Amino acid sequence: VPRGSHMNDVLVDAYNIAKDSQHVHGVHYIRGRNVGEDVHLDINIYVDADLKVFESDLVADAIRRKIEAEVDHVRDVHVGVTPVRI
Amino acid sequence: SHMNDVLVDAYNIAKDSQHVHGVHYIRGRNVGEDVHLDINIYVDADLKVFESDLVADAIRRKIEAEVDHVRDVHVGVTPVRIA
Ligand SMILES: [Zn+2]
Ligand SMILES: [Zn+2]
Ligand SMILES: [Zn+2]
Repeated sequence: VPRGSHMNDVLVDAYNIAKDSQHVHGVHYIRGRNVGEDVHLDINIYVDADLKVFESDLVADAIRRKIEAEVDHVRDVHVGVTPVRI
Repeated sequence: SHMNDVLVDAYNIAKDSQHVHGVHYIRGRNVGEDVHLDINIYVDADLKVFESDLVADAIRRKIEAEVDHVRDVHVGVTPVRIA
């Protein structure tokens, strides 16, 4: 039965990294699953529908790298992308 | 306030409720300026369904009552079994 000692830390720090990043029009959803004393994180961000895929790959990747690097007790991070029409 | 406020307050309500052995997961979807909240709690596998309904329901009522900017709070349950 997973110890979620850090759910609150992780969710808040991740959300703040994501919401404020380049070309993110908002966070669609965020999910935290407890795994050991660490957290499995799924985040979905809104981006412009007209953005080209290579740049949305970079946008999502930069957020994954940054969360992984900056937020403790995160065993893994998936960053999905939902197109919005602006 | 939206996501961060709501997620933390809900998690703390849920995690500390009496027949909850831990929080399995928590999900927040942004809907307007409010949050759609899905939260799954670990309970004992041998708890009878009517009581786990009450446990989950009390958490839903409490979050809804105490935590602002929350649309639909769904509280699921995953059985844990020591033995
Ligand atoms: Zn995932
Ligand atoms: Zn739901
Ligand atoms: Zn509202």
